[PDB]
Amino acid sequence: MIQRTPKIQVYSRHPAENGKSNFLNCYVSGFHPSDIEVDLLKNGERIEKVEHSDLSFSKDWSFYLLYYTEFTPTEKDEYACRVNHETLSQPKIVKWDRDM
Repeated sequence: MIQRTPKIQVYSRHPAENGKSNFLNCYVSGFHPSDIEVDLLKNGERIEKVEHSDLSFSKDWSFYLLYYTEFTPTEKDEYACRVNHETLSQPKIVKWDRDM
């Protein structure tokens, strides 16, 4: 058996401009086993409004997932990716960093 902790990257499809329609992405990669919970949060609240995702498997025993939703960024809204996985002692919350 193998367990691997997920890598989590949160990023917008295009550079973020307030009031411009866009896509927010969570790429959750390199995790094992596949059991996982992933959500995008808008100021702490689960974004339900359509969710697309994409799962894949690499033969070194690792799963890869792209999770994304349409969003119009504003100055005041905070976004984060919330991930739970058995390798984590607590749910992991990774904030979207608009600038870096």
